[PDB]
Amino acid sequence: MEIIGGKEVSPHSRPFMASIQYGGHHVCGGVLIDPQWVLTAAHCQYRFTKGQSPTVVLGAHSLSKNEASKQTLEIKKFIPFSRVTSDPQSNDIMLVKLQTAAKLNKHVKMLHIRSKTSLRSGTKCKVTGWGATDPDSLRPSDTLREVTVTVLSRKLCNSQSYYNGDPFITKDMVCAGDAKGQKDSCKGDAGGPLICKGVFHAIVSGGHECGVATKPGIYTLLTKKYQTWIKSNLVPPHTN
Repeated sequence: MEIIGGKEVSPHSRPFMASIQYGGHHVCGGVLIDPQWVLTAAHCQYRFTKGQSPTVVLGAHSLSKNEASKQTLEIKKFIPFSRVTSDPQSNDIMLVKLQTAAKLNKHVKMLHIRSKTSLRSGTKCKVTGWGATDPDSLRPSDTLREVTVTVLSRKLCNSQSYYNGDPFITKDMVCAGDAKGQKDSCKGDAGGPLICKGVFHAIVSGGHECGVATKPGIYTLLTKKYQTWIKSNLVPPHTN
């Protein structure tokens, strides 16, 4: 009856997944949405380093083991929703610009951004990424896993019982967790996607404690606000 957690997915069943890495170490999730662009949380950009070669890993299942599918590209420029510095609070959404477009095979595909589709609370969604299962684990998950979640209601998520206004869940964010209203995925899950009913809806917002009742996960919703932003960077490109 009790006991419940995530499960490791079928190797390379999420061809769009990407690992953001500093010095070869995974720090966040991301979603390839165009040959030379990754979408991830902005929290995921370590600012206290001019070094630590930032790299993106695609077509991977195991963060450790070698793989005929893996592709390591280099970040050309981080495009965060904030300008230079600004307020490193809300708007936890970022665009990673790669040095070269990535080879597209069956283990490495793109995921499309949501459009007209909306997201009602109560929906069963799935989070994908490399987040550890031990609240104390100092290392992320080796294999790529997946957890099921339920979109909580803002009214209930903004209650005194939950975040109670701090952070306040605006119209662009969304909550999700188990019946205990808590977050499953732990270390290294930030940046991953929130796919519901087969539609890429949001981005896992980083910087939140895992395993605490009434403290669900926050997600950045791909609202018109960010579609616009996305479209401008990716369109127009640099062809001409």
